[PDB]
Amino acid sequence: NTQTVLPFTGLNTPSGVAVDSAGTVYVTDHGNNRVVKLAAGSNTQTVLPFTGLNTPHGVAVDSAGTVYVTDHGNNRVVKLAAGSNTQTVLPFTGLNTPSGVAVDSAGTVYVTDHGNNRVVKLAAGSNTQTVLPFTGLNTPHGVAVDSAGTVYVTDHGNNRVVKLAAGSNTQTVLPFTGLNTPSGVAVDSAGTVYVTDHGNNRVVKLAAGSNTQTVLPFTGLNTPHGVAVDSAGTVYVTDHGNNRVVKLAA
Ligand SMILES: [Zn+2]
Ligand SMILES: [Zn+2]
Ligand SMILES: [Zn+2]
Ligand SMILES: [Zn+2]
Ligand SMILES: [Zn+2]
Repeated sequence: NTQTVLPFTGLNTPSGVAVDSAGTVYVTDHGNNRVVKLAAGSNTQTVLPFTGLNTPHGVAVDSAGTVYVTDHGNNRVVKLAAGSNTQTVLPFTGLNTPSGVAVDSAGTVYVTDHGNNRVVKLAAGSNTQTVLPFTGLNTPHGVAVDSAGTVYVTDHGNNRVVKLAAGSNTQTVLPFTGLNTPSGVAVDSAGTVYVTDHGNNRVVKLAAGSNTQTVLPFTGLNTPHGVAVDSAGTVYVTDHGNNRVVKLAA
């Protein structure tokens, strides 16, 4: 229940955040064009060996430790395997300012194509990307995917979070209320969905199937951007406006 600013150093507008299965926190550093990681309990960040990023936004990490980053300004998505020093460009096409990124258990990569009002996915090893059947989006921002392959997207212009069930492709608006420009989104191991309410300076959680949302006890947030949740329920938020990454111990 305790809130602590993590010992990242030299951050310039942290944006995206992810946590891997070990509790390591990965953060995109907008102004610095870099991605930094901090193991649980470590006080020493590591700068990942990406190169040539232009305002990196979203970050995701798969169960193998491979790191995926949206290169917002260069309209591309890059990845870095664990321990590797050389980034690979993913064969997405036609992107315009990709923002959020997520990866499922099969290595399929989901990207919110901000400027094109669409969400696209790309299986590992494939040369054809698939536009997902979301409807009525007015600029998607954050994306997350759960074990069922269900995809969650924050819809900037409609102040809502939408769910796409795998298979039936039924789109459902999650019953959040009072959102003001939802941005980041995450889903924990229980299926609970977390959203950064960018305009209201708060983080909100909603169990699937519930009409009770819970404001998480973060304090003094200024345009919170990214959110991630680890297996123990610890929530990490990038406080874009305050240049910090905040942890809330479960
Ligand atoms: Zn940003
Ligand atoms: Zn963007
Ligand atoms: Zn946005
Ligand atoms: Zn922001
Ligand atoms: Zn974002």
